[PDB]
Amino acid sequence: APRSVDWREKGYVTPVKNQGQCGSCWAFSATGALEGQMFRKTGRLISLSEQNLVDCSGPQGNEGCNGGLMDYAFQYVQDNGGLDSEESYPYEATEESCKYNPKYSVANDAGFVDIPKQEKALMKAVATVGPISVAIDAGHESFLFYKEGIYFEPDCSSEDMDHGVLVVGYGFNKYWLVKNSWGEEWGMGGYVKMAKDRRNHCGIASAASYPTV
Ligand SMILES: *C(=N)CNC(=O)[C@H](Cc1cccc(-c2nnc(C=N)o2)c1)NC(=O)c1cc(C(C)(C)C)nn1C
Repeated sequence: APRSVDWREKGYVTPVKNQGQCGSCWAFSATGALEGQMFRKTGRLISLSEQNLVDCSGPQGNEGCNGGLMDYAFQYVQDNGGLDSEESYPYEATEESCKYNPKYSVANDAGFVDIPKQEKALMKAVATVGPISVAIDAGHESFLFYKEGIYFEPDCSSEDMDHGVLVVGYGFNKYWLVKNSWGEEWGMGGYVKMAKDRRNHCGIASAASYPTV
């Protein structure tokens, strides 16, 4: 693992998206992690369908706009044998019936991995595998109103994490490079430098995973 990683400079990452008012952060988180692992194996970056996850991942456990888990999404992809592109299956910030069509699938996986709960373990996964799906405690107006700098909230938890995002790299005092799903208008062009190697700040390590590809 090096001193800094930016997986964006290497093709693994698509633009920042906006979840609307739907509470789907787990679909975005999970399509981003699948995005860069699909890039890894195939060398083509393709936008994936967050709506497909929202309408269809119920059987695995996700409650659409009421909530979900990244882990359950990858597990949908596995069980169902695919995900659709965003071309074919566009995002409507709304829960509806499943309109999956294999004739338009472009990603798949054989399950997921749960990274041990350590920041040293998180660093190394990011360093070797790609961007990783994580879950942090956004539950503060501080995070909501973040514009720029090394985000560090004095009263942030390490145990409960309410919001699933994407670690696309890290840098250097030191920071995790985090892609959110609240549009490019939020924070730093949609990204937020989260504090790194500080008693598991905002639980970023606590629940990191990625799709087996
Ligand atoms: C986003 N706008 C709304 N947030 C959620 O839906 C969160 C995201 C989240 C938080 C904490 C962990 C995870 C996650 N994903 N994989 C893993 C474990 N390796 O952890 C995702 N969702 C929840 O808080 C949530 C959803 C549920 C279900 C669907 C099981 C009821 N339970 N929780 C706690």
